[PDB]
Amino acid sequence: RKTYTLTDYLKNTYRLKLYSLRWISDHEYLYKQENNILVFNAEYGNSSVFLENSTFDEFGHSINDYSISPDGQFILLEYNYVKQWRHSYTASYDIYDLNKRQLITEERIPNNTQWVTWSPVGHKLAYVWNNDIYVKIEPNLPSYRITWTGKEDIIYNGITDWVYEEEVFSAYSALWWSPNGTFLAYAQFNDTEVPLIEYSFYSDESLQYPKTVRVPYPKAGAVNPTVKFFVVNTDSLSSVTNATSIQITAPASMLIGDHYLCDVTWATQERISLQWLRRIQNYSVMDICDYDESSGRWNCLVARQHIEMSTTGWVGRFRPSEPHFTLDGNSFYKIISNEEGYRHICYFQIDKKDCTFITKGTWEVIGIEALTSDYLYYISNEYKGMPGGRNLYKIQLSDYTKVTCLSCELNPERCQYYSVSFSKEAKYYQLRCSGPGLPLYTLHSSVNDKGLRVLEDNSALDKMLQNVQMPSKKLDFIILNETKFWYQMILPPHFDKSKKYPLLLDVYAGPCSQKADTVFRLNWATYLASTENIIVASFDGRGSGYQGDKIMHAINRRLGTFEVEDQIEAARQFSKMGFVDNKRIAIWGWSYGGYVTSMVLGSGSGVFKCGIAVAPVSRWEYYDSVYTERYMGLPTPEDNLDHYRNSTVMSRAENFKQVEYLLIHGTADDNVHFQQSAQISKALVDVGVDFQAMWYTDEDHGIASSTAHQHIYTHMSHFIKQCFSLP
Amino acid sequence: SVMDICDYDESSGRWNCLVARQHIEMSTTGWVGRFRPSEPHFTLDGNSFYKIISNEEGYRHICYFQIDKKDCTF
Ligand SMILES: *[C@@H]1O[C@H](CO)[C@@H](O[C@@H]2O[C@H](CO)[C@@H](O)[C@H](O)[C@H]2NC(C)=O)[C@H](O)[C@H]1NC(C)=O
Ligand SMILES: Cc1ccc(-c2c(CN)c(CC(C)C)nc(C)c2C(=O)O)cc1
Ligand SMILES: *[C@@H]1O[C@H](CO)[C@@H](O)[C@H](O)[C@H]1NC(C)=O
Ligand SMILES: *[C@@H]1O[C@H](CO)[C@@H](O)[C@H](O)[C@H]1NC(C)=O
Repeated sequence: RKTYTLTDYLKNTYRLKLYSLRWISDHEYLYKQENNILVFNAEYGNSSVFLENSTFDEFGHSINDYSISPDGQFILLEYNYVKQWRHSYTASYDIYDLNKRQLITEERIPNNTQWVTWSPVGHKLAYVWNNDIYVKIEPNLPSYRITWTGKEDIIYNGITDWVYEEEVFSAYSALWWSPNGTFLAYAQFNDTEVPLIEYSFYSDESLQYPKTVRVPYPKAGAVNPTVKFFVVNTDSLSSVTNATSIQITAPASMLIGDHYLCDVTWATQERISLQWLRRIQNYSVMDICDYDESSGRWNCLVARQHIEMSTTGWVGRFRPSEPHFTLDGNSFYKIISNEEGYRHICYFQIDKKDCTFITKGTWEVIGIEALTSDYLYYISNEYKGMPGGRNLYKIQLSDYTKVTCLSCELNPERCQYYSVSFSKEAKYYQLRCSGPGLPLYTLHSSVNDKGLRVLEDNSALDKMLQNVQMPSKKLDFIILNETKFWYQMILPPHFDKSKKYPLLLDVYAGPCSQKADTVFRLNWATYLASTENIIVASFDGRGSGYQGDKIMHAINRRLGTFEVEDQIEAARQFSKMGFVDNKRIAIWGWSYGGYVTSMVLGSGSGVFKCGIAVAPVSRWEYYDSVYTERYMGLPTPEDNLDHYRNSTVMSRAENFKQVEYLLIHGTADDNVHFQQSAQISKALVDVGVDFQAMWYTDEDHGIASSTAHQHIYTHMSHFIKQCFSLP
Repeated sequence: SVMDICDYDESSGRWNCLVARQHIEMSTTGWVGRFRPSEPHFTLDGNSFYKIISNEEGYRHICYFQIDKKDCTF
């Protein structure tokens, strides 16, 4: 008799269980059962105790996170967490002798520390504090300071600046240990001439004057951060004579000006691989560098260089692909765009440049997951030719024709979207199944591909969802101009197609995106279908990923065109299916999806009655260089300025007189600046179109505060119900 | 005085003087060169060159430069 309500979504009434584990070796792992930490085994099957909350109760502070040294002699405790950007944050840390569970009382790690990490083996500690790198050889000994040039908002040693964090590395750290822990590679960033985005921060009502936050942030075209790459030998670290870091420079063809470090990957104890991307992101280079023992130097040979370029677009999905190296270091595999657009695994000889593809066909490999001397494990969307499915494939390195799907046939109906987590030498592996059924977590022996045991099956959640009228999920395709274009639909319970349902188009449509897949979700859409009897739909048009460069590069230098068109055509196609109410079709999206929603509302197509845009881009000149330029080029008279000017939502203001528009934006959005939306509202004011608006004081791009998250979704519900005349 | 050595970039069409290949000439007793710095004579493969410069005795002599090293040899 009951439905999945807005409160159910906001108060998490029906929770998805996870089996988040972390491998400590090749035989055992950890799990948070209760909130006491337990060790687990797969070998003989048994699983004993290891830690608890009352090991660190009289501690005082609540632990945000922990981390075991590879050797298992030490545990690092993370508390005083203060979030910064999407990945960056600051924190305070304590180390215990995990053997004795007593805190290392002296030579403690400093407060406000910006990143910390163990070496891959032993118990070496590397942390960054005040933008400088430090090393602690034994947790109780004094640190050795590596760099002395760290300066706030200017020089970043071992950590990323704003744009390398969001766009290049998707991480705060710019530190990379060598496999045995002798060398610490790191990057240094210089934002000296990079302009600041400035915005107000209001804080608690106690703050009498608002604070102005100033972040180095290169918008399209602006001066970018420069970069340097170093390696230092963490064994011969003296105490009387400052550490000397050896610099590895970028190849010549990069230094001609404006480039990025986009990959760092070790090969052996004495071999590291770097990838550089020109600022025009259609040309990338990989340099392989050997440590010269009778020198203390790093040499990168010109012959060893390989080149990834693209004549039809940029290189990569969002970046050049990472290389996985065979144990000797003389060979590596990396996913690249194959001869005819599809992304597949190529086999590389270190010395010569002619690689050779080990997979082919009209599907893409998503990621290379594991490497042994025997086989190679990877994930892809081949099974049943479904771009939005994921399965685990194993390929025989001696015979490339002999491939095996390890996850495909396991639970066909329930499970079409897998991810995997291997043990430290790949003798065991966990399978995450994220849908279409209820997520299922299962442990396997890779030695004989036999399934060991069910870790978590969500039978608790399964139990209560029978008391609830839940929405169904349709995944299918439509043929446009002789091409397969995929869509998904969240359909009300008891869906009957002799009725005319109101339809909300849920859009992102960004370059290389996918909103049509086999993943089970419980979200705002679940509530709209379940309670409000609304169909929620998404569609992957030209520009979306995982279906070949043809489709993805289709909007190169041409944001705001074919991905905007195709969303409109998606609606038409859905209405043409005969179970949609033509007078009640809405469109909504967040971030890039905000931009597209707005362009669609500005397009005058007359299909959409109303729409919601949340933190949208309004014109591409306002957004950060790394992301924007990759798709647009430079906004200069001799490159792509014309299109920059042709693709703003401001220019389309007049057309919003045909729709109901809700524009929402957080005032502390470091990513997509309130500016972008301020320019939208001003344009609409200046042509005289009424619209709803909502700012969120001090919320960033996530609008992720508990109370704000609740507030916005409640607000958007009201808007859609009312637009749809729902009672 | 600073000598730059600049290569042509095929793929862009622009020229690149690598800071690594720059060579500095200077004097702490007078001006540089006889009436100006000396002209370089490159080997056929242009990876090395010869040049008249003042040696540690004040005498001008033919120094042999590689394109990637700071120090030549006389
Ligand atoms: C970061 O880059 C800036 C240039 O953008 C460097 O600043 C220059 O440094 C030199 C040498 O000290 C000065 O003579 C120049 O006047 C500086 N120019 C500017 C614009 O500030 C700075 O040295 C770099 N820092 C590091 C550690 O790489
Ligand atoms: C205008 C705009 C704003 C943000 C993004 C975005 C990006 C890129 N900054 C990335 C980094 C990529 C590596 C996925 N992640 C996410 C989740 C988002 C997003 O919030 O959608 C893309 C466009
Ligand atoms: C961190 O800061 C607090 C408060 O000022 C102080 O009492 C504590 O000793 C500091 N801890 C470290 C690791 O220096
Ligand atoms: C190391 O170099 C720094 C900065 O260049 C200097 O201030 C300091 O004297 C040196 N440190 C030690 C411990 O010798």
